[PDB]
Amino acid sequence: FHKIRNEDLIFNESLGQGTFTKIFKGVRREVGDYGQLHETEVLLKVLDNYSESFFEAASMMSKLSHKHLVLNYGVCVCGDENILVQEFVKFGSLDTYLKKNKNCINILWKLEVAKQLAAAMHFLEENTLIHGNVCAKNILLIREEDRKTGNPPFIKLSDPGISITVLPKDILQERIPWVPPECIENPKNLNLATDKWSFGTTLWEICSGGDKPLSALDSQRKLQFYEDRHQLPAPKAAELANLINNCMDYEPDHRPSFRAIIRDLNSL
Ligand SMILES: Nc1nc(Nc2ccc(S(N)(=O)=O)cc2)nn1C(=O)Nc1ccc(-c2nc(C(=O)O)co2)cc1
Repeated sequence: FHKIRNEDLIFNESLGQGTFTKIFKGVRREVGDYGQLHETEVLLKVLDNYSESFFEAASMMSKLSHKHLVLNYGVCVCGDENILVQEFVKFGSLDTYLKKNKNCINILWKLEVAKQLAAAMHFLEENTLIHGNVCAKNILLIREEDRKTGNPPFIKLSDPGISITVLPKDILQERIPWVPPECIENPKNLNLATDKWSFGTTLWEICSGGDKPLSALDSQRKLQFYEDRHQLPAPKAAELANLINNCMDYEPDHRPSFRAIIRDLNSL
């Protein structure tokens, strides 16, 4: 990663937290193209020991440029804290957007977002790179739909974060049902098939107005939910329900490739 100086970063408002990270909007002073000076909005992700895992994952994905993958500017390793400096996306995380706009999101919008997300996962699948934390909070909305201009919404997938292969078991349990059954029994089972399961969970989120599946269940009950091989309920808008269940297959080898997923998406 390109190294950025603490002196060139200004921290502004907190935008929340993630798994062992705090999120801030900020401004980076930089020399850009043609030597012009810029003050650029940036997203700063701050590691509050786990630093190696967070930066390795973001790094390996930033080796692959793609229109549906988030852009990382570099890191700030100055001082005491370790900071990832990332493009600032105008409309934030999808999960809060879905909740703040539930009454105005229709199947055409959902299918366009599902197709884009699958296009990103297909690209990762072809490059044999595992994301490991596909969820609606990690979908960034770049631009909203404009039914005037007929322009569709546009999303990007955010960086993987700390790998489930190093997170404490009780955080992994709280991430059920995004983390697949085989990773709960062993996080070292992390595989390309892992992302197919979480992709199904994310389609469920996309269809449920920002509800978190199984949120009423405490950690012990989430474990028992996998133990009994339950599936998620079909959302009220059930147009994607079959795809969701096809993706959340308890047999990882039976989960369909993202090519087949895309073909299935196109058939609607
Ligand atoms: N690049 C970027 N740009 C913006 N912009 C923005 C715009 C508006 C708003 S607001 N307040 O008006 O709604 C908020 C933000 N946000 N952003 C981003 O990466 N956010 C983000 C942070 C953390 C996570 C995440 N961490 C985990 C984990 O578990 O570790 C799981 O997900 C996911 C996404």
